Amino acid sequence: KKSELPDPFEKARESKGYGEMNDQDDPVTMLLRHKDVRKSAHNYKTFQSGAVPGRIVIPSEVDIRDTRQIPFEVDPPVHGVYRAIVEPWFKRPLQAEYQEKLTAQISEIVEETLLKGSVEVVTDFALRLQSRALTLLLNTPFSESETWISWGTDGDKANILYHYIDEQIDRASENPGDDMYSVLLNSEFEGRKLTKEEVKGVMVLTFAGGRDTVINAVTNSIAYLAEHPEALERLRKEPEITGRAVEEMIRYFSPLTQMGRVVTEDTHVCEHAVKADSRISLCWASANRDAAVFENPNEIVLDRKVNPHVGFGFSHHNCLGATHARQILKILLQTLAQKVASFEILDYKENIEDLDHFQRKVGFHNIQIKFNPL
Ligand code: HEM
Ligand SMILES: COC[C@H]1O[C@@H](O)[C@H](O)[C@@H](O)[C@H]1O
Repeated sequence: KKSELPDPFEKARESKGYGEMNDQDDPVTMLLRHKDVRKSAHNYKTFQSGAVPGRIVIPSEVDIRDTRQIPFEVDPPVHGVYRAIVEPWFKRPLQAEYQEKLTAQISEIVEETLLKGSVEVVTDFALRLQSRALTLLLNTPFSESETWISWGTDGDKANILYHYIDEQIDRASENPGDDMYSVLLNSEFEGRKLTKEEVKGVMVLTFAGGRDTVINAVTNSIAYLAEHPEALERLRKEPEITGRAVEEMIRYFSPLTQMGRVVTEDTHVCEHAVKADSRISLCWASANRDAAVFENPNEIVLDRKVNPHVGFGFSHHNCLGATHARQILKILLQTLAQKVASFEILDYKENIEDLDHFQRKVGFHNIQIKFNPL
């Protein structure tokens, strides 16, 4: 029914192993099989991330930005050095105290929604929850979330973000405090301080990498719980399954469908030739439905123990935001289980990704849902 996300890649995954799409006259070969997505994600020499800024993104962003994202657009061994700088900052959501503040934010927004009765989840719920949670990760004042909410859910809009980041970098530059900007400006890369340009590459990536993905993860979870009262019930009675429930939702929703790489030399994948200087994609969504790897791949098995999903990527570039994202979803699932009796989906419109030969439901442009109290 309505919460379903179908697998548009099945026939091609099983028959050829790959697909094609056009994106700004820079054509893509999509890798669809779990085995191949892993081998290719691991093999950075042949399939590289350190390209012209914006080239590995799909759709390509070469025409809307010049700044290199870090560590996203850097290859090992330099990748490892930058990643070691920011990785302790990204593990902060594992702290008790960070989790209490996040529990209070999510709990407050769930109570407000139970009072309003019905709400438009994408904007009134998911975007608010994501913007506020992000203030904990950046360690900025709560109020900064109102600016981010205003941006909503593309050359001129892009520059709104880039210029905002520059202002923040300059402000922290003059008056160092404890926010992520100040921490990055004071960090060392091989015995010297990071430059503003490097900080900008971390921060643009931090804002852009976690916005849409989190908003869809949150929204798709609510949709799914709305149509599956038995799942809401298991989560209430068996809180111990919550962690595995979150991984299973990231596998099935795969909020980030694919990511590109640039092919450095002539080579083959599934007996198919790919020429140097072209792009492939690591199609995480398809790998996460591979019937050679997952039992019942097109359902949510709420307590799945064996779950080698690639929803957060694989090997070198595995998602730094995963710790933050996981805590958001763990807490959300428990807050709904302990406070909401059931839901009704009242009206919706689907967000379909145009991938040329493939049309992929990634979530909802909007969906109106009623929450009833327990
Ligand atoms: C459920 C939500 C999320 C999903 C599904 C997701 C998914 C992914 C995926 C698949 C990658 C691999 C990219 C690649 O191979 O090139 C990735 C990388 C990354 N994500 Fe996320 N992400 C999510 C949330 C976040 C959040 C909230 C942030 C930050 C606030 C974030 C920051 C990053 C960063 C910095 C990387 C690059 C890591 C590196 O290059 O070493 N993500 N993410
Ligand atoms: C790992 O994902 C990072 C990317 O997310 C994309 O959706 C952004 O738009 C890109 O600029 C880039 O940050």
